[PDB]
Amino acid sequence: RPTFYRQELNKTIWEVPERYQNLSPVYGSVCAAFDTKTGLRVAVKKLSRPFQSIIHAKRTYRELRLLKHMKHENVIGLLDVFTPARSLEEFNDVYLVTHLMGADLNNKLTDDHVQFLIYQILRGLKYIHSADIIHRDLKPSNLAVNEDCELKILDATRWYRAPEIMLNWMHYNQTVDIWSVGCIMAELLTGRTLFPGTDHIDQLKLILRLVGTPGAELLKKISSESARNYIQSLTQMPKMNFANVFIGANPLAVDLLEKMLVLDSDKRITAAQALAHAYFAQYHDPDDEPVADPYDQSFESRDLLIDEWKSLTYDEVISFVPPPL
Ligand SMILES: Cc1nn(-c2cccc(Cl)c2)c2c1NS(=O)(=O)c1ccccc1-2
Repeated sequence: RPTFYRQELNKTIWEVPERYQNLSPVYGSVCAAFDTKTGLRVAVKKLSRPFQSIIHAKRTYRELRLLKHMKHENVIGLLDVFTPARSLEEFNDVYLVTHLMGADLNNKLTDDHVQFLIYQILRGLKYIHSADIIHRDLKPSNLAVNEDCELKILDATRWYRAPEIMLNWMHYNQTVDIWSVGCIMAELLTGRTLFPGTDHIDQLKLILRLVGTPGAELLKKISSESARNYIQSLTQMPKMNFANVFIGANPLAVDLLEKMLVLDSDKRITAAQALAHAYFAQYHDPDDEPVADPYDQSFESRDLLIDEWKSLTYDEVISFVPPPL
């Protein structure tokens, strides 16, 4: 339907429609560009070798499904998806289009700013979690921020992982993301990484030091004996007073962190509960914190061939409906 034009860039090729102009660089690579149909600055990502293997093909499929489903102000939204190919037979390259944002949280703020940024992260997690989706990798690099201070969640790394991910607990839940948020918030109030471990052992040592080693009430819920010994085989440590670690920060912020950085995931506060915490007194509006439509994750359990994952992805591309301007 539209007209495409080839181009070299990032030591890579791009055949995009002609409505996207002025490509400029910025897993797969992202480019800045100008979208003529709406006159917004957009970001265009080209997946690298989307169907090189079964795991890749499934991930490409998973990423398109997730992006096609996200419709919320604090979560990355798909503006367009396209491929140059004319036929499923010819289909080997995938590009995704989103609102360009500029900086990351990666790039010391005031308590008012922190509130607004964490608030928006929780509003987006509430949404994402209502669909049974766990992000798993929230970090400053994955939080895009515009000049207006508006934020969207997008898709070391160990520094923000919940301890039940570090130990490969097979049955972790949604509140792994709340832990990440907890480390992020801390990093914004102190300008310092909360847990800058050097490896999966150092990392945990640092966590336990702040949160204290587990109580017998938590130890009784750990199914792995390796895990258990490894843990029980460590020098007991107590919970520190968060009011003395986060010295002079808002005592409401501190309260919120105590509730996010709990070791036991079963007692960690949720996104929806945190949004009603006092720390967000001035942003919190339960009439404007929506939840998502249900998300069919049934494919996560299937074992298909590359040619099958590739064709389901093609279908998803073809059946894309842009949002309204
Ligand atoms: C990590 C990242 N940055 N990143 C990105 C990089 C710079 C600006 C913006 Cl808005 C996003 C993206 C990504 N991945 S993504 O699935 O959220 C995505 C889809 C489409 C276009 C870019 C991204």
